[PDB]
Amino acid sequence: DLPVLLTDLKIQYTKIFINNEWHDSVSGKKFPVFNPATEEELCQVEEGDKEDVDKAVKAARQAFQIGSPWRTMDASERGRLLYKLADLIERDRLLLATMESMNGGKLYSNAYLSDLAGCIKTLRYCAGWADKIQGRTIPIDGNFFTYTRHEPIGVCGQIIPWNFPLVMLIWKIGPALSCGNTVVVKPAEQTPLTALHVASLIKEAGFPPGVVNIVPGYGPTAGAAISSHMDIDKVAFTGSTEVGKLIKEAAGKSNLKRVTLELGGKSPCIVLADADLDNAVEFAHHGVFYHQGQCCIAASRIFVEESIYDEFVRRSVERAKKYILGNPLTPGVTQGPQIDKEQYDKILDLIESGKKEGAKLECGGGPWGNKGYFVQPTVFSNVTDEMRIAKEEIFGPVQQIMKFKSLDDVIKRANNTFYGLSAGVFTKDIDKAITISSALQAGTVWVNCYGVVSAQCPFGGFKMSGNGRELGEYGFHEYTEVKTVTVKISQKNS
Amino acid sequence: DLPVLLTDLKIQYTKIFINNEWHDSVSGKKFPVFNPATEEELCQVEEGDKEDVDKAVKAARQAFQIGSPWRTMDASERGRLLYKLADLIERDRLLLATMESMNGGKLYSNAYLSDLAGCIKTLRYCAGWADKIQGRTIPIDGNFFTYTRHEPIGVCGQIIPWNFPLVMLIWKIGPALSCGNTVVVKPAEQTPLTALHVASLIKEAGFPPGVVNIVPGYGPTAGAAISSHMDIDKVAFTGSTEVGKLIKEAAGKSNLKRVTLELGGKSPCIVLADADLDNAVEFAHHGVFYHQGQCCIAASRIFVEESIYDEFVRRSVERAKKYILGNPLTPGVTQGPQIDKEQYDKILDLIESGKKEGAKLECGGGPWGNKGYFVQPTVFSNVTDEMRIAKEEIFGPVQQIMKFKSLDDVIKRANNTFYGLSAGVFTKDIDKAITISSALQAGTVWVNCYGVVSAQCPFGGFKMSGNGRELGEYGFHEYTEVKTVTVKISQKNS
Amino acid sequence: DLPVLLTDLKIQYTKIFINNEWHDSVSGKKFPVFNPATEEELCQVEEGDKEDVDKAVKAARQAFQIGSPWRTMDASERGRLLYKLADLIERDRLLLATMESMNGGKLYSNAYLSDLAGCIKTLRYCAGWADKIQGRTIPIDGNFFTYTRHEPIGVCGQIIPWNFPLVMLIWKIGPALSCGNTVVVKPAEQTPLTALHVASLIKEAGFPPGVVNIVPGYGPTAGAAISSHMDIDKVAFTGSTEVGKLIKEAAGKSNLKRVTLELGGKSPCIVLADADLDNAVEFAHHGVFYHQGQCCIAASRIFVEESIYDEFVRRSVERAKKYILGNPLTPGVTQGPQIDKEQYDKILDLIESGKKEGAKLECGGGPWGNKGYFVQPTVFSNVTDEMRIAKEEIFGPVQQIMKFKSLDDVIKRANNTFYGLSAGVFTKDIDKAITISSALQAGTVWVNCYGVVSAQCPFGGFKMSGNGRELGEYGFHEYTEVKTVTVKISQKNS
Amino acid sequence: DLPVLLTDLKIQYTKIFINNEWHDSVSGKKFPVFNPATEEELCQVEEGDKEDVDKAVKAARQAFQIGSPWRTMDASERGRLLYKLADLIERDRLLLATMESMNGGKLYSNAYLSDLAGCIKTLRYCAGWADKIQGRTIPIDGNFFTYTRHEPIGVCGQIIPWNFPLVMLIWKIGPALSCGNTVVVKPAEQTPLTALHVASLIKEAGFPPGVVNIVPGYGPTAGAAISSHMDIDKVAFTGSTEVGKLIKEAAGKSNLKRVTLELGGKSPCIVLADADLDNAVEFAHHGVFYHQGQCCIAASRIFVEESIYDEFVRRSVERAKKYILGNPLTPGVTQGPQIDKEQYDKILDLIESGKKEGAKLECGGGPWGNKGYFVQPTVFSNVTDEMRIAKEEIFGPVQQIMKFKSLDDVIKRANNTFYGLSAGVFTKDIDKAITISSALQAGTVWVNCYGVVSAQCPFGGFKMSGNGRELGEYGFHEYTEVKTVTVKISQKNS
Ligand SMILES: CC(C)CCn1c(CN2CCN(C(=O)c3ccco3)CC2)nc2c1c(=O)n(C)c(=O)n2C
Ligand SMILES: CC(C)CCn1c(CN2CCN(C(=O)c3ccco3)CC2)nc2c1c(=O)n(C)c(=O)n2C
Ligand SMILES: [Cl-]
Ligand SMILES: [Cl-]
Ligand SMILES: [Cl-]
Ligand SMILES: [Cl-]
Ligand SMILES: [Yb+3]
Ligand SMILES: [Yb+3]
Ligand SMILES: [Yb+3]
Ligand SMILES: [Yb+3]
Repeated sequence: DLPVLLTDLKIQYTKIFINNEWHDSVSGKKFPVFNPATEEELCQVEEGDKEDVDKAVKAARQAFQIGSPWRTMDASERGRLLYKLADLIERDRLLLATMESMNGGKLYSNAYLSDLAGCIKTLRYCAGWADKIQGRTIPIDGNFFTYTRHEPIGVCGQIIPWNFPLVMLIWKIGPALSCGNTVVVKPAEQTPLTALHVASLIKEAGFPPGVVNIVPGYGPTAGAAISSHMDIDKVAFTGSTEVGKLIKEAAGKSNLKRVTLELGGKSPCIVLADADLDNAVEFAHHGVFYHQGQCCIAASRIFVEESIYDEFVRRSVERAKKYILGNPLTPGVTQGPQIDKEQYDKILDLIESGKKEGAKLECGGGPWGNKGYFVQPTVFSNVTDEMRIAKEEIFGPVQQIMKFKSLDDVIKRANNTFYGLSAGVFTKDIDKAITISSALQAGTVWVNCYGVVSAQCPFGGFKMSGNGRELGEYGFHEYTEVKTVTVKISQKNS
Repeated sequence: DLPVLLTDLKIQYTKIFINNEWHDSVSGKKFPVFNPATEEELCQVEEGDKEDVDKAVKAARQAFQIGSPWRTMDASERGRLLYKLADLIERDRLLLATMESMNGGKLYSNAYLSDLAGCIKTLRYCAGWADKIQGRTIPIDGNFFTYTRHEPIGVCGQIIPWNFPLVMLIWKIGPALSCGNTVVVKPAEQTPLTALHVASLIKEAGFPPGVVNIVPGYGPTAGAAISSHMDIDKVAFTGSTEVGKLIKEAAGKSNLKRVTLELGGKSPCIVLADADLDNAVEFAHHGVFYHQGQCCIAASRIFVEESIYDEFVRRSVERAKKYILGNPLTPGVTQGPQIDKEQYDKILDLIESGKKEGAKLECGGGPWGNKGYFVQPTVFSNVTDEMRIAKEEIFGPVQQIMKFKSLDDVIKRANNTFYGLSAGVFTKDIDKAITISSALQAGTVWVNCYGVVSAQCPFGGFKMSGNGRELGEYGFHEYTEVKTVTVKISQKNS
Repeated sequence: DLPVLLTDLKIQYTKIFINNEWHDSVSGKKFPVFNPATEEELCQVEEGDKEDVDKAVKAARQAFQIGSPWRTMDASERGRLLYKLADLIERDRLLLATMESMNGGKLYSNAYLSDLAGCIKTLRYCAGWADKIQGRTIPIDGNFFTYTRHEPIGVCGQIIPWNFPLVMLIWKIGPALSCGNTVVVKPAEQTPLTALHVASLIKEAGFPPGVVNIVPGYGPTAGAAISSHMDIDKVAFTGSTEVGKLIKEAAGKSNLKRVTLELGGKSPCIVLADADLDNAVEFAHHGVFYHQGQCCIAASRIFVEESIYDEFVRRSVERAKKYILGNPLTPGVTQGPQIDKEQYDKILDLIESGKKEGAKLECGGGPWGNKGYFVQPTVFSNVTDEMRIAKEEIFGPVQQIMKFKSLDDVIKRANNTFYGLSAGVFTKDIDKAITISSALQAGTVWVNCYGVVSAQCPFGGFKMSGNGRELGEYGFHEYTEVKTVTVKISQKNS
Repeated sequence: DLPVLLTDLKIQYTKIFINNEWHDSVSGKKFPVFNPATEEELCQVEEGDKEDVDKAVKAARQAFQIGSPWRTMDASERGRLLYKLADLIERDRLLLATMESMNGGKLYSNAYLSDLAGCIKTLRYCAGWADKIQGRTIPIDGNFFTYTRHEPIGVCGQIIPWNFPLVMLIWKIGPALSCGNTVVVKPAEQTPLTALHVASLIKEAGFPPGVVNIVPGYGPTAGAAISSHMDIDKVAFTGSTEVGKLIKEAAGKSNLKRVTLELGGKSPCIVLADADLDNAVEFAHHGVFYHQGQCCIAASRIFVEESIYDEFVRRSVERAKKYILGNPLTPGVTQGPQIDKEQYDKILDLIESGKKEGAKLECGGGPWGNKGYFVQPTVFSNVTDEMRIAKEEIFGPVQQIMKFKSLDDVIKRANNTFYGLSAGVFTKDIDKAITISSALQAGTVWVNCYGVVSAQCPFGGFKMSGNGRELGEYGFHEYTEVKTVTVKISQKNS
């Protein structure tokens, strides 16, 4: 069931959110927000800069002080606030999904049925952890009582990408708040709108002021201010590996703040000859084409065993030729635009390298339409490992299909990348499923599926695809700081 | 009981250790190793550089390959090798403690009774974790079987300080090996000798070649090579906050390798009027003067409530006037030298600032002897928060004593530092013990004691005193990399 | 704020609840339910027997079958159903608290502000665990992949006491359902009504049929049927140690079903001379008099150091003389009736032993009123360890106060009982707080408080006060069954 | 490599072991110990009774008192003692394996290579847990500091079976001692000798007196004394389900002591048509015939899909016809005797039911030899579910092979038993491996293997095959007792 909003969307929240109030930029400057399907301006939003980040950090620091409402409230009450926030997002599901679709160029069916469902489910999952974050009592040598506190770290700077604005906002704030941190959030310059609406709901849910602060603005200004700030305890960032490197450097040069990064991928799939072929084709297809290819985990290198390679390519091409391009709000449309010009240019440049370096173009290969940042869904076969399209994250609707004969060799090829976010293995062989998944240098490995992500599972990269994990039990670790307390006693007993 | 070595120590192991063999430097260069008590040369050791680090990383990468002996052996067998290594260190306890004392300027009683005991106990603790590192099975949404593997990360670069060469070597290699990593270790240029002897014992214990590689050499050459290497997965470093910042930057600029840091401190103690005064004096004393003040956790700011301040200072000064300076090998000697000239100069410069900025010198305040890097044990009272001796890590035998009247204010003062490694609270009040320890921004808080460190407890800094934790259950986390494996199934059941 | 119900309570749900429908007893028999404040009949309820338990177990077995809705639904959806049930209980808070007060003789303020709040909070806590119950992946010796599943056990028989009917219903069903079990619940014969209303809400919330089945009836018939049933996997029981012994025997003689028991106490407090005296008096007072003394954790032996004993007794007696006895529904009334005649008789018999064995009666000592099972709040001083009132659980408003001079001796006296549910320690001494609490043989030890119970903490007895723990992370263990799965693989890697 | 003892075994330790000394029985009575291969008397051992169990419990209670050496020593030192004990068992490996083989009728190769290796490995595993048993710090509602202690339970009665005397002794004492309990051990009347030798090694290793006490004697006397004792906190028992029921009853009737049970099985294997047939035959074969069938996990019902059934039976019969019966000490002998006359009679009676109820005898079916309790290895095909040999644990070298066509039906048949210890699934289908193993009601499920048991994995039964788990992380839970300590504080902070 796909219900829709019955009135035109009106944009209300366009200002900086600090201490549960709306602020103009210190500059007085604003910046435009565009719709990528029409190239039209949707509205202007206050442009946050270093001066505004400083106000937000001061607010978050004050909300984190010992004795404050956020520090002293029961853990179970932090959980309650998060479950309330999920209920409010559920209440505003139609408007949020519309806004997400309109600002982000995201298919409305996916926005409503997947992104919003995921936001709500993830918030509810995180809410359940709040009063279940525990330290330890430890049988130390000598006559001492030793325990640990898993405290919140403090003020967390969180830089959110444009590809999944609402989902990634919640993946960041859910665990951070559950653990008792305060946050300064910088949504993507392309997509600040849904975050600002969520801020209105944070205020409505009853979070104490300064617990969540949202500063829309640009990467090289507001993002750099966050990453270099002397009083931000931790920075979380999702986006390009290139910017990830700058964040990690700036944290080092400033105040040695903790850093977690979810970055690019060039994720491989390995399709063995014994695989359920149709299942592999469909998952690998969705794996690379989901959200116009604008996913870190895009299955952007598909290695298929020689004997089923031709059949795999044929079936893949026929699936890729079935899309309907257009405005992501219109029912039945199955491919929206890319987010902006830079991304659009990068994709087209990479598609040209595939042609020029001698990959076989099966379909697509150019732009589409008179308006919007649309790229035809593109398939390349006979791709080799040295090609630009085999090495660089495209972040567009561009599928690479390669052949292999040797399993030893294809695992090396799969692993022969600085990336390491995810991988897929398609086989009916139990031993191969376990041994291949163990040998792949990737944070998540799917077996006979692809792109299955849930709140209960930790998610993150090996190698240059990231540092740390988000979600699951393990993800909550990087939002706590462990303190050991050791007390002298006259005599200990087991 | 303090037994001693019956024959003069002969130095045997002076070369680079790669793939369980001894190598000359690619350069052919060597560097001198000095005794800090005599200023005499002990021997020459092969100088490792980028070229030699590259050989060690290649060896560690090869030992980490899927299907290798170190990857395929039972976890319990990794544990067995570590327990064997502890037995061998126990066997060579007299020679190791002598070597440590002679190279490191460390009191032999402490070297033998504390450092060596700690090495052996920590190795045994780590050995027990090897087959107890477990992932999870997770009740993910949808029809899937999801589990996690807590894999080793891979090749870990480990840069060891000069203050506790053997203890810190084991704090690094114990957990890394227990978890199944391979290591490239760079001992301090001042103190490579005990590490090279341990390398001989790693070979004897039966570790596969390339699992542990030890490259003596300099920070700006070998250390920088490690931190900037494109095929090192993780770097662990203990030392100055200043160098810590360079490590974190270089990791960012190179390959986004994981980084854990244990850095400086300016650790405070808070002594309430109701404290057991003698107990507080003794622990705070040892807290700052241990190993000639060359401890990250030095209790280098002691805040004492006004009404007991004078009595605290008097009792502290009388304890500090009881040392016997000399060669750390001679029985009854209770203070050895500082490690080298740079450290010696820094300490003397800081002692001069205390005098010039108007702190009250109670005892000490200058050098001692005609040879060696000896500093008189020094006490300053009436220290204020703006003084250099109150802000900068001295890393020398220099005690600062300050007064307070307000508990609110003194916690702010205690926390008013970029450091955050440890703290001490001395009180008989249950509520104060719990509330003060919660409010202090420090990784370890001791109550009615100080400097109590054990293998069972996680250890590390808040703020610029470090990133991550070592030892305990929690410390083992930063030597694993979590992989999620998600398998499509027809139907799941709880 | 104490809001109240605006219309007279009408009783609606009086039948057996199996497969989400209302059933008459197979017998056609019914039994009366009384109000203990008036001795008046409130209604008749269907009397369940072995024949009816058999129907409920068949329903629970069927709902637990592989492939069923309850087995196949997402863990997060079990959580959702539990959070929905808490919302519904919150919606019906006024009627449930009134019903609880009227049927259970429980003060309405406590029923509304404590019991109902606790039900809702505990359900919400349990809901959060549902998708966080995880097994392990284990580095077994040899070439195998080994993981564990923490499965639900299956059909759980749950026998609920009359003292906290709603709270204990939720303490039982919350964790059992969160873990994925199905349940057959036998509320106390005295207090079936609130459970049957909750059953109506389980149906409304959308739980699949047969997941929760509620069979009102008698202990020796329905309770014995549960404990002896050949197809019930686990029995949970809270009540007398005497009946606890019969349950454990019957489980042994039948099908070796798992057993957890929360039984009686004779919980001691130790009040040191340095204690905050007023704080100790108030907590020890509420500790023994809460809900007319009808709490397993009643602080029924208070040991006070000689020098403050007289002052403690005086202050205790003055607090005990301030109650207003009456109908628990009338505002300002501060003591309701005992639950029934058997309990009333037992209490009066025990009070008579105190007088006859030579305890000093400070106040109370007899019945009150012309209707209802009221006992005057009673205090005895100079109680000695051999007295019946010092050995037997009274389960009434009867406080015992004893003196001690030796701490060694008083810990022995405190521990010298077959019971072991809880204990209290009142002192300002950190060392004493830690060492005494370690030495006491009791499941929960309170320091400078008493009777503090929360969903986040495991709760249960040492010795004959119980087997197992409820609530907290640890309590969820006894509602799972661990299955190890070990898979042969060609080669394992760490 | 199978080394052997170079001198005849002399029996030395034949007395009751209490407080690290050797005691005669209070009665002065002794009982004979026989060799099952020759039926000859090996020696006489002191017969312990209730009077002797009382002495052992008093010793264990005293060793468990607060302030005792076992309670106050560092957890790491409990670990050290256990690793020392493993080294001593390793030192005495030849004599222990010989003694085990001679007393227990166990093949010497297995005794030496499996049983002794398993004892040593399990002890070492347990030693590693000692200082890694941790409680929690918990974010309770309200202004409180709450932590838990995972204390030892206290005096644990441990009743050891005759089939794996040394392995099961260590499976019991390893975890119990690691957790800090004291034990009263009752080895099997048939096989007390290896336990008494281990007791000599417990004394030599330096365990404090009263920590381990060993009382040889009979089940209905010494075993019943243990199970009914008013001051034993916990009883662990491995043996028949029948006696398991008596233990659980007696615990209920006496002092509600905690009970863990590992009991019989009638463990099924399911062999799908797509299985590696030879691998399935070999594992199922060893699965049922290991140690003369005297294993709780015996694969005593093998269900094979119709199309491969005949081939499975043929290959099974040819493997079963290859044994060499004789004295378990002679090299090349591959089947020893059954333990005693009762077991021998039960096996022969059951083999007769198979013949008489119409199972097809493929080989064996009678006794062997002029001395010893030898049974010919026996195979029955065309077994049906109602046959005695399909329902009753034989505990002898008797293999049952059944056919199936329907997977739904065979899972029901597999589960249609009151037992539930283990199961095996043989298939090449990933989905079937996961779904079948989830659906089987068994504590351990092997996939493409059988009988793989390791220290790292929890082990125990569903249903009437047991209560609780041994070994792994999870097994350590049933040797601790959780105490919650909740401390009033002025203000809590996260
Ligand atoms: C990691 C991101 C980039 C994943 C974006 N994405 C999604 C939709 N997601 C967003 C919402 N998210 C949740 O928060 C959640 C919590 C509980 C259940 O879901 C689930 C994943 N579906 C996908 C993909 C995808 O990136 N690829 C490649 C695919 O193939 N499919 C099918
Ligand atoms: C953190 C380092 C710099 C601590 C160096 N240090 C030591 C001796 N240590 C080295 C060996 N170490 C262990 O590995 C261990 C494992 C199990 C038991 O001990 C224990 C701590 N004792 C100290 C101090 C110290 O730095 N300060 C300030 C003190 O006051 N005391 C008493
Ligand atoms: Cl911890
Ligand atoms: Cl995990
Ligand atoms: Cl487990
Ligand atoms: Cl716990
Ligand atoms: Yb254009
Ligand atoms: Yb000099
Ligand atoms: Yb009456
Ligand atoms: Yb015979």
